[PDB]
Amino acid sequence: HSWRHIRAEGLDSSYTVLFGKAEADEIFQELEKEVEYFTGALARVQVFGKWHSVPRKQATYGDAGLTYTFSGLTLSPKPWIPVLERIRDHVSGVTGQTFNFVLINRYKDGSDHIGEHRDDCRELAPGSPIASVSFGASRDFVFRHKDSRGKSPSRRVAVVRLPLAHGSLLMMNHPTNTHWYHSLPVRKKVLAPRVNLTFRKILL
DNA sequence: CTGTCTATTGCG
DNA sequence: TCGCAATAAGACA
Repeated sequence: HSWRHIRAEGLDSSYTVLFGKAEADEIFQELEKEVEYFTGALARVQVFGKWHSVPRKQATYGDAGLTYTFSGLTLSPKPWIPVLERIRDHVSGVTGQTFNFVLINRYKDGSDHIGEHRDDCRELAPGSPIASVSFGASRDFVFRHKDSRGKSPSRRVAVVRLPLAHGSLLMMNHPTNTHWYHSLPVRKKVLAPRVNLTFRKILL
């Protein structure tokens, strides 16, 4: 519980390394063995009026009844499995927060990526934190303020950039997700896979 | 009626 | 290799 605090205007997150190399390797191995990713029609989204396969693999796990929707795609959560419960329980232990849902994004290499968005779901519990736990290759994670994007922005607030390491936890606390977009940009020189888990408190 | 704010490619 | 600008339109609300 030594945390790096990430502060900017309307930005309140914190970052720590939860697990040492050997433990994070074991957890990564088990994630690779056990996680089942969506394919085909459940891996296409619509943005700007055009449909695309997502440039990564995704999976959702959580309590019965929950659903998760973004960009024209609805995902239903698979029942919890031991490796995800273990990570969930550790994260809750260390933060005092609870979660009933996890979105998993796997980036096979640096060309897999995710575009800019806020985690402002309707189904998301108002004011609840999001716990982002990473395994595998380090990848750069980028926060941009809502008012600073476009050719002429309302304001020019500085972008915030963090490398997210193997075994790390990034807590995204209110009001981070009302004011800041985030993304995981392409990093061509990264050749190895990364699995990210974002634990959330969803409304049934 | 008003009026929307979102994955890839094409530059530089 | 990288980050930014440009990118439908109609079914909502």
